[PDB]
Amino acid sequence: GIADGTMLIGDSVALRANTALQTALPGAQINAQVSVTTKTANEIMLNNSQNKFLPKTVVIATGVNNPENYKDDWDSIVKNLPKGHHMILVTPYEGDKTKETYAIVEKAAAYMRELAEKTPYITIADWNQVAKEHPEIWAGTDQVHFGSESSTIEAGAKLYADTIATALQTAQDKPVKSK
Ligand code: NA
Repeated sequence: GIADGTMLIGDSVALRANTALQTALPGAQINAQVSVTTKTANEIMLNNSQNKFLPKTVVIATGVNNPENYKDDWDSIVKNLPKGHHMILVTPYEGDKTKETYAIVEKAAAYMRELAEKTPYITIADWNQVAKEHPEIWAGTDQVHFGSESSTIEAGAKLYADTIATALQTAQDKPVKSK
C-alpha cells in the first residue's frame, strides 16, 4: 500500500550534494542536515513512517558522523525499516587514513556492504568505493566534504548524486520488506 517515492535522510555530506541530488533525482525528497547520524536517521525514519510521510524507497546517507557504534546502529536501522519499503545504504567515506577513526569508518562501510548483500530489500550505494577512485575531489579538503572549489565541489557532488541514482535504478526491480 505504501505509495511510490524516494526520501533521503542524510548527513552533511549528503547536504553538500543537495543541489546535485535534486537535479539527478527530480521529485525526490532530500532531507539532509549537518549533524545527522545513523542513530538520529533511525529515529527520523520511524517518525516519518508513523506520520505516513515515509515513501517506498528510503535512502540512509549517514555513517561518517559518530562511527563508533556502527554495528548496533546499522543492525538497528535495518531492523526497524517498516514493512513495505526498500532501503538504500550510502557507505561513509573518511579519506584521512591517519584519522584515529579511519579504521572504524572503513569497518562501517564494510558492514553495510554485508547487510546489503544479505538483505533482499536493501541495496548498496557505495560512496566509500567511489570516493576512493577520485582523489581529485579531495585535494585541499578535509577528506570528507568533497571539493576545494566550485569545480571540484560540483564534480564531487555529481559523483555522489549519481552513485545514489545508480543504486535506485538497481533497486527498481527488487522486493520491499514484507511479512
Ligand atoms: Na540486497
